[PDB]
Amino acid sequence: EAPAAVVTGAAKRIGRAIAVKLHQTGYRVVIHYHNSAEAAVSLADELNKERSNTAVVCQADLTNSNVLPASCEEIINSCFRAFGRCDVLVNNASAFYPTPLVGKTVETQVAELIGTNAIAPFLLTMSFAQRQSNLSIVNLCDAMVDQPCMAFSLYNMGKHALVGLTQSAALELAPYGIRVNGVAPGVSLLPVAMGEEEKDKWRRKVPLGRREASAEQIADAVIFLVSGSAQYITGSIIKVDGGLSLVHA
Amino acid sequence: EAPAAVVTGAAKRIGRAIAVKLHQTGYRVVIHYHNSAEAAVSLADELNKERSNTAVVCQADLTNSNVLPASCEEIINSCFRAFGRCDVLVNNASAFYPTPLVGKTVETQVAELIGTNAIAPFLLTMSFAQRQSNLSIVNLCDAMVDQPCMAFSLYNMGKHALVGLTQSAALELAPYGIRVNGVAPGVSLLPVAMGEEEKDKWRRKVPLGRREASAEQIADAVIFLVSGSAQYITGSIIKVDGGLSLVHA
Amino acid sequence: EAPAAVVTGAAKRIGRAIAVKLHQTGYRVVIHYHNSAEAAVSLADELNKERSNTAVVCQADLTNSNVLPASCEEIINSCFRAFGRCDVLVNNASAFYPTPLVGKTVETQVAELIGTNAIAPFLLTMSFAQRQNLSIVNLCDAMVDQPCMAFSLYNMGKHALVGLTQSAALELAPYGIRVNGVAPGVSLLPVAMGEEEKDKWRRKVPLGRREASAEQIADAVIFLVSGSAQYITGSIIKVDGGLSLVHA
Amino acid sequence: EAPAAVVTGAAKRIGRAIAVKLHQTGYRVVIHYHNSAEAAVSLADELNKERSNTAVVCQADLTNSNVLPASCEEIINSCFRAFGRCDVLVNNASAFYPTPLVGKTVETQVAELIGTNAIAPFLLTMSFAQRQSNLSIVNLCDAMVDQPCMAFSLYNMGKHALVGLTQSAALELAPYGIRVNGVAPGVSLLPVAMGEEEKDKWRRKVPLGRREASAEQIADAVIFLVSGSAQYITGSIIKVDGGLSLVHA
Ligand SMILES: NC(=O)c1ccc[n+]([C@@H]2O[C@H](COP(=O)([O-])OP(=O)(O)OC[C@H]3O[C@@H](n4cnc5c(N)ncnc54)[C@H](OP(=O)(O)O)[C@@H]3O)[C@@H](O)[C@H]2O)c1
Ligand SMILES: NC(=O)c1ccc[n+]([C@@H]2O[C@H](COP(=O)([O-])OP(=O)(O)OC[C@H]3O[C@@H](n4cnc5c(N)ncnc54)[C@H](OP(=O)(O)O)[C@@H]3O)[C@@H](O)[C@H]2O)c1
Ligand SMILES: NC(=O)c1ccc[n+]([C@@H]2O[C@H](COP(=O)([O-])OP(=O)(O)OC[C@H]3O[C@@H](n4cnc5c(N)ncnc54)[C@H](OP(=O)(O)O)[C@@H]3O)[C@@H](O)[C@H]2O)c1
Ligand SMILES: NC(=O)c1ccc[n+]([C@@H]2O[C@H](COP(=O)([O-])OP(=O)(O)OC[C@H]3O[C@@H](n4cnc5c(N)ncnc54)[C@H](OP(=O)(O)O)[C@@H]3O)[C@@H](O)[C@H]2O)c1
Ligand SMILES: Nc1nc2[nH]cnc2c(=S)[nH]1
Ligand SMILES: Nc1nc2[nH]cnc2c(=S)[nH]1
Ligand SMILES: Nc1nc2[nH]cnc2c(=S)[nH]1
Ligand SMILES: Nc1nc2[nH]cnc2c(=S)[nH]1
Repeated sequence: EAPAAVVTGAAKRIGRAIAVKLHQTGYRVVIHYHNSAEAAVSLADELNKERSNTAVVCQADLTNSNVLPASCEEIINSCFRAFGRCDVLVNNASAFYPTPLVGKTVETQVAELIGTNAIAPFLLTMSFAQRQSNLSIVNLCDAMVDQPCMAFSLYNMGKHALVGLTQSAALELAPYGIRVNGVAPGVSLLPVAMGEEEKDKWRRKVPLGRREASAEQIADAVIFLVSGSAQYITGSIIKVDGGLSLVHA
Repeated sequence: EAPAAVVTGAAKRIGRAIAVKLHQTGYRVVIHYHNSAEAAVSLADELNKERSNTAVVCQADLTNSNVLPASCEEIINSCFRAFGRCDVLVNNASAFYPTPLVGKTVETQVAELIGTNAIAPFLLTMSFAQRQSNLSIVNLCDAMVDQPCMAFSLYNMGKHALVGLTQSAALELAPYGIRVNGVAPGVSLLPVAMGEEEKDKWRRKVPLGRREASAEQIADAVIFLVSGSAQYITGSIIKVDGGLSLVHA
Repeated sequence: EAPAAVVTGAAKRIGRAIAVKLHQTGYRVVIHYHNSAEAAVSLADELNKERSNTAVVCQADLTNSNVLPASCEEIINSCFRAFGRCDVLVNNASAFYPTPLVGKTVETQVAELIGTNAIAPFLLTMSFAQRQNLSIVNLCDAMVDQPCMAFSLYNMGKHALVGLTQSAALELAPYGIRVNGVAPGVSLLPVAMGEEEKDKWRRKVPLGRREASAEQIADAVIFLVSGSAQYITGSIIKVDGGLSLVHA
Repeated sequence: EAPAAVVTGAAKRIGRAIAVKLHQTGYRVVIHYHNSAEAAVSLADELNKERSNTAVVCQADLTNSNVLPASCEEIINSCFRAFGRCDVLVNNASAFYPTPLVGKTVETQVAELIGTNAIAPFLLTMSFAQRQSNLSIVNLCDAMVDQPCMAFSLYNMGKHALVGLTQSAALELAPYGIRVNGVAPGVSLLPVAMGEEEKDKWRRKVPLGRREASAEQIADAVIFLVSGSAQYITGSIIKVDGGLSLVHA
């Protein structure tokens, strides 16, 4: 029997690259998505034509609410229903937009930015562990958490909380043989709404090649951490940033 | 006129010591409380005996909810109402209890531990900044954030988010002349519920005198950070832990 | 042709496992040693039996001195003479013993602990870069911010090594040279240590209540030098079973 | 009886401001210097004019060598000889210049940069402890230690080692009642050699005021750490950087 993975926000960009690479390594995959239904089903279709019955999709909003615990439970339940086991969880889904200290209500901004980036990872980790060999969780963090973008306080709060979860969950789930680690991109795939001039500005900041990480490069680090080559690694966060975090103002 | 400070959770323990020390330094103070009305008024009475009309109380639940933004705005407004200005915000209020990965609903535990420790500070910070000299904010963090207590994941996530708020707000509010810093206790006043045996276990681990920090030692670092002696300091977190965070397992 | 790696302190324990795994991946290797000549040679012979003319040894003291820069240049040069290239440097060699604040002279303790852990790595890095998937991997310590009592000079050396990893990552990135670290917590315990003392350390590790094998540390080194790590520089990977997360 | 302090590299700039402020607070001071003999003697004279017999000078090269331990022992001995006690050590002296990886020999550069910034502090700390109230040591570190200047590898190594010393010594000397802490400037007094246009380049990076720290602002943080307001603080490093270390590339 092949092992099974849940990947959150897996329809496009980095989450798709992680899902694809896990599938190429021999995992069966749950492609979680929120709004990108067409891209999700398209991806599932490509993977299933490579190996029959190895990919399913699963829709869920990961905004904080009183029903979020049930949604996260159902995500993990979908992996067990499709494949009979759940070996790996990748917490990739993330809301990302500014929240100036000095449109959506603030309560909605808190719910989305802290829900997607921190509370849903926590609830999915709870559900994953309570349902349970090489078991692991990988959280997508941010290499620039201590050198944050101006006006992104709530996003930064969420990613710092995710670092805390990674460490707290590593410590508490170690007795159960569940490893918990992080992968911290610097600049990888730039925002679609970003103009080429702004993208180039960011690219020229990166010491190693003056270019962003490919989605495959991020996925490589995730694959290492779930592999038997990382069997003693837990509570670690691997920066995949081309040196960006090392560059002063 | 005298500057004014808001201290959250100021009725007892560390928040009380901070309020008293700010008052002794010449601040007028807003003593915020949730459940400890008797104790908040007792402190206010003691401070007003020393200087008439220099201490007022303010009630608010700081749990995350649809009304938390309004409650945070009214805490800040109460300082302006009473004293005509607000120079210092101290984010001290904090829920603290375990939340095992493997009684209150989990959605309530999220609301209290992430609301009090992180979301309320963010909303109080926004309100403080919007309503604006030596302006500063001090957040009460935790020196043991990277070596967390077993089964305290939501608490640890909240304190990590508070570190992120401290840094993000320091950056964004620097152009307004508002400094943002933290004080990180290790073991100070032990939980009232804790047994005397476990209390002594924790005391014995501390390199500097095998004892906990008094509330007044924590308050001393807060006084420094809001003073004219700290006018170039922002985004910094001062550990006050007697070396505890340096001690290996 | 095949790439080439220099591994310092490679005769035994962790450095030996790193050299073996690099060789198994297809690297030719320079096995550096200080005092362990018989172990270094027996490793070289074992590897050459697998593939002819793929392993050589190189003796050098890495203690700080006036001759240290020349010694470090000769180690790098030995890789070029043997194999015509040098793609990977692993800074593994390390002196480790207490230096309380309150029969070696203190100047000798300084020379050995700061030399091996920090100054030699810097000099080897300089020589490596000046001679040019190129990368350097430094062996750090996961417990650098929760140090053993009375190991001030050792801890200083290891912190300096973190600094070198970051500074060199930044400076050599334009030449395509990546610089990273692997940080063990408790791996192979000292040879003389009694099992009852070994057990006090093993019991502290959340993931399996055991120390890392040398092979597990080598696994992280192999990842960092591979094509799967080609955007990774200035990063330090903890391989510690969660030990650094455990409070007093 | 007045306590006594040793300040290394105290003839000029930040070390001088530290010596003056300690003196103003009531300390007798040893003014260590290397080349700046006229400035050291000028400072001792000003301080002695204010309170007789409260300042002496001590010349010493702090480059690494087989005689450095003797030199460090002598600096501490000079304090006991003049004042009969030594309560405070401030490790401020520092070489600072680039050492690119790709007319001083590299041997000399290692000696100077690692000697002054790290080995001399270690040996001074040893002598101080062995010759032994509010005893404490303050190391001058660097807020940019993780975002270093290009081509400053040896300097950066020295400062990283000083962080390690601060933490190791705090742990080991706690049982003797000796506290060990750090103060980490960002941009303070800029290099004398640096041109006006570069200086302006750095000033414009600082979020809080777009200016460098005064020497007196750095000294204020040292004063706090040696005071009775910091009796439970050990192994802590206070950044005094106006937010500089928070700014991304
Ligand atoms: N891209 C970078 O340069 C970079 C840099 C640093 C860190 N990271 C981290 O790496 C990860 C992947 O980055 P990325 O750029 O690929 O991410 P992204 O495109 O910005 O977002 C990934 C997915 O998150 C899902 N999502 C957003 N809001 C949601 C909600 N309320 N409920 C459920 N799902 C929601 C979306 O799914 P749908 O499309 O189906 O709606 C989206 O496709 C993230 O965790 C990110 O923070 C990325
Ligand atoms: N004590 C330590 O050893 C230690 C260690 C590390 C960090 N810290 C940090 O230092 C700060 C003070 O510590 P402490 O021990 O004095 O705190 P505490 O006694 O645990 O809590 C202080 C106050 O927080 C308020 N609070 C709790 N839940 C609230 C809610 N839902 N809404 C509004 N207010 C609420 C309470 O006010 P009412 O009583 O009025 O209800 C309480 O008295 C905290 O931020 C803590 O995390 C303390
Ligand atoms: N073992 C652990 O639990 C652990 C934990 C944290 C970090 N680390 C790090 O991981 C690396 C490997 O650890 P390890 O336990 O395998 O190391 P080790 O056995 O203590 O030493 C490795 C080798 O260092 C060489 N060495 C010592 N002094 C030298 C000198 N003056 N000049 C040149 N070489 C010298 C020795 O070579 P010869 O035998 O040829 O004399 C020795 O075999 C080290 O960097 C260490 O600090 C290990
Ligand atoms: N200035 C900044 O923006 C900044 C930023 C970050 C950190 N810092 C740190 O804060 C501290 C003070 O900074 P600063 O700019 O005032 O320092 P500095 O002027 O560059 O150096 C201070 C003194 O160090 C002494 N020194 C240099 N080489 C020596 C040697 N071989 N032996 C003995 N003493 C030697 C010199 O004494 P003599 O003149 O008597 O020869 C010099 O006056 C330093 O540790 C520095 O690294 C400063
Ligand atoms: N979710 C998300 N997070 C980020 N952090 C830095 N860039 C991003 C993008 S484009 N998306
Ligand atoms: N609010 C709060 N936070 C803490 N962190 C460590 N101990 C505590 C206590 S007793 N209260
Ligand atoms: N060289 C060396 N370094 C270490 N760090 C922790 N343990 C060790 C050992 S046994 N050797
Ligand atoms: N010693 C010394 N150290 C520094 N770090 C940043 N600037 C300096 C200067 S000007 N001198």
